[PDB]
Formats: sequence, structure tokens, C-alpha cells
Amino acid sequence: STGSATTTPIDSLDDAYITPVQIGTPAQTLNLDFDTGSSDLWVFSSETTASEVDGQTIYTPSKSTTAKLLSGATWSISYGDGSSSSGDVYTDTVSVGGLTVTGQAVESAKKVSSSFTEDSTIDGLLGLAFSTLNTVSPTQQKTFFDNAKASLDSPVFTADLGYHAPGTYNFGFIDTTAYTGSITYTAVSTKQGFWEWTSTGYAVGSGTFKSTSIDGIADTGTTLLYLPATVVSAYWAQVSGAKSSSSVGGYVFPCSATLPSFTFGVGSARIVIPGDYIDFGPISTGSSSCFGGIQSSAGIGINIFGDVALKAAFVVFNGATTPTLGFASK
Ligand SMILES: NCc1ccc(C(F)(F)F)cc1
Ligand SMILES: NCc1ccc(C(F)(F)F)cc1
Repeated sequence: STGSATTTPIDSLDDAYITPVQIGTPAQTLNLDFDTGSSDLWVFSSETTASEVDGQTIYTPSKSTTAKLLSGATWSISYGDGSSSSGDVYTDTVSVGGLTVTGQAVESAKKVSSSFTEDSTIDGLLGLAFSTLNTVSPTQQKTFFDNAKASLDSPVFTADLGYHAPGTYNFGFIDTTAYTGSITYTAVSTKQGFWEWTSTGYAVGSGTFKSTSIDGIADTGTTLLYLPATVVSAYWAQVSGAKSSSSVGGYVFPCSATLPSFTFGVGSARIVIPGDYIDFGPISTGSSSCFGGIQSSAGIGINIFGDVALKAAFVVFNGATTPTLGFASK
């Protein structure tokens, strides 16, 4: 079987993408943030502290004839940006774009951090990293992808994120009409539970390609591109007036500048990120200082190929027994 769903940016900056997901019987449709950097499927629900809900659609297990409380199970998660949430666990039917999984763990949020409350467009997260990272205790639970794997025509999903435009998540097949040229596959390490791989180098604008190994994770749930301080300094040195701002928390640049492209290596192939993708607009309304989409990973501890990088490519997440990541231009 296969599934296909459209994913839509939540705002004019592509800060995140939401994808409709059907939960329960009859269906309750929630718009979830598909996150290849985590492994929990959690939702705002009728159980979420009332003051912590501000416009989100909530899941109501009591109105679902297929929902079952998973007795004794709890979950608690903390994201690299400091966000967190926690609650209890149901099992229910979950469908993404025609693809149905029965008995999926649906983690009902009883408490959510402020950054989730303020994001009215995101009803929850759908984790797509490896199931070793799932936070359900005392019995760890499988992701939606792991539960669907056997029924899929091919154990793959693909991410085709749009620049200021809708895109597509496909499960179980590779749309050969959605990319140009060939797909380049590269090895994945699952040892930290992430889709972790090694980029073969980079270039800034029309500059010389620098061959150097950059280990990092493919993370649809992270907005920006976080790379080592040496790489990030080389990029922003090519932008007149750009500087790192401690008060802002990253590189900023004059909103009147034009940004160079950024190229990253996948084996012998090159993915080019157009400079416009790196512009995240003024740091506050009316400011003439703009925030950069390439930032240092020094404070994070791991390099992150977030949406800025991924939306420049057609990306295959191959969950075969030896997992791989495929990248193609589009
Ligand atoms: N998108 C989920 C996510 C967020 C943060 C991290 C970090 F910070 F641990 F790298 C990994 C995965
Ligand atoms: N990387 C996971 C993640 C995704 C979104 C958010 C936000 F936007 F709600 F803060 C936090 C953490």
C-alpha cells in the first residue's frame, strides 16, 4: 500500500510545515508537524490543560470508537530548542493520505510548553526518526512509519518541501516525476536514533567546493541549517555588513543585501540552496536587520540539515534493513 499527503507552510517564512492526519473513528483531522528528528506522535487533546490551548484542534479519544487507553503508559519529551510536553497514551487508528495504521500509539498531551501553545497552526507532531527515540514508558512504542513498513510497497517515505509553497510527503513509493536527474544515496548511521549522514563538503556562492566531511542529521522538524562555526563564518563573510549578534542569537545581515547560494555535497553530487531560501526576514517588525537561515551548530552539539536545506531537494528516507538517504535536485 502507499500514501500521499500535501504539506503546507504555516507562515510566510516557512517556519514549519503542517500535514493533515486522520485519527480515530470517525476521523478527527488534525494538522501535524512531520518531524524526522523525533519519534513521538503526540497531539493536543481534550486532556490538555485548558490554559495551554490557544486555537489548536484537539483530539478527543472519548469520541473515537477505536481508541484504547494504554494502561500505565506515560510520555515526556524535550526538544533541542527547549520545547517540551507530556501526558498519557492511547492506541487508535491513524491515516495519512490514504495509508492506514491500526493500533498506533497516540500520545495525548496533558501539558505543553509555551512555544507550542503560541503556535495555533500546529496540532501536534508526527515523529519519523527511528523508534529507539520514542519516549513512552515503561513500554517503548513504534513510530507511524515503523508500524506501516510491512504494508508499504517499498519501505520508504519521501519529503518534497516547497519554498513558500505546498509540498508532498509520500509513503511507500518514489515519484520519479518529482525530481530531475538521478537520486544520490548515502549511508545512514542509526546509532543516535537519527537519520544521520555525512555531507562531503560545501561551497559558498560561485566559490570553490571545499571537500570536508560534515556529519549531521536530516531533520524536517528544524527550520534552519545549523553547521560548524568555520563553515558558517565562511558563508557570512561573503555578505556585506553581516555579523553575529549575541542579543539576537545568531547571524543577522542588512535586509538590502543579496545573499549568495550555499552548496552542500552528497557523495559526488551537489545540492544548491538558492540565496533567497536563506533570508528569514526582519528580526522585528520594521527592522532593516534580517535574520539568516544558516547558523552555527556550536551551541547545539550536532549539525542539522533542517528545512532550509531539505526544501532545496527531493529527499528519500529509505527505511530498508540497511537505511539510506537519497537526495535529488528538483
Ligand atoms: N526536530 C527534532 C529535533 C530537535 C532538536 C534536536 C537536537 F537539538 F538534539 F539536535 C534533534 C531533533
Ligand atoms: N523540532 C521539533 C519542534 C518543532 C516545532 C516546535 C515549535 F515550533 F512548536 F516550537 C518545537 C520543536
